[PDB]
Amino acid sequence: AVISMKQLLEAGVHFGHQTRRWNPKMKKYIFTERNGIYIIDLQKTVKKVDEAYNFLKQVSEDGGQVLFVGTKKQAQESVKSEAERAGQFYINQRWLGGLLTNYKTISKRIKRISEIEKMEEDGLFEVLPKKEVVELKKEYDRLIKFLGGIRDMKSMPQALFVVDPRKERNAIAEARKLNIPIVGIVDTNCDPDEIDYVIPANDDAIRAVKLLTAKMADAILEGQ
RNA sequence: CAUGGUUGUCGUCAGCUCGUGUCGUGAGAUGUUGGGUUAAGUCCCGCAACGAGCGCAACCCUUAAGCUUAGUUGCCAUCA
Repeated sequence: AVISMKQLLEAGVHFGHQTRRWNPKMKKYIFTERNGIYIIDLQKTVKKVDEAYNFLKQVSEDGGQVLFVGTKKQAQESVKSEAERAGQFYINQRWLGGLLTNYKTISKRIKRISEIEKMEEDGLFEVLPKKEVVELKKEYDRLIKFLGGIRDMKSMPQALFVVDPRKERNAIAEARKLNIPIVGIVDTNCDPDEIDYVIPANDDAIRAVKLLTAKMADAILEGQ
């Protein structure tokens, strides 16, 4: 559950953002400033972390899944790797506006993937007009790009893991509309009230994203 | 100038809309905007939009060249 402090300042977790870009609601979680950068208090960080850790093992033991998001490029592979580690579902590309609120139309497109995998094996990708061969292939690749990691999600996820709340604000709006708890990693200049389980950690360092989402992946691993 | 049916017209112009979702107290908006491109909301990239339908293509006829079948009532090369 707890992460050693040195594992954080080695991962750049203490790093925040410039004083220029600062949300004054982070003043509770900020510990002084270095080189004009608001250094996050690692103690507070760890504390908050080991509390979304117990909530997440609760979700995995109940049977719920966590929708990993983090379309940000620095979080892209970190989200993908640790979600499949836990058998959860991840988002790595453009968050489809209304994939949770408008699941009615998204459900057909999600099942379109498994449907598109079907015509290949039932033989109508073998008999096809020349342009339709690539046309239906193009429809596949678009869908794999977005609904690649959530193709097995059937209903609304019982939990959602946001890497950067400010970046993927479109996902948080859907979650709050359907009462979906969010575990989020806030660096600075982010709203700590738009999410419920707050991780005060750096959001740009490549290893910092990996280290915290792995512990959150460890949370599910100790629940299933 | 009660109408069915049929027709011109803008104009073969490329637009016209819908479902679910989202924003807006509301009329309304989005998608149908932006970066390019096309004869074409034609197509791509992105984007609170995700998908559709009537539209535009294509599909259908004729034409332009070729190959099989066919030899009359078509044709006339090898020959009289």
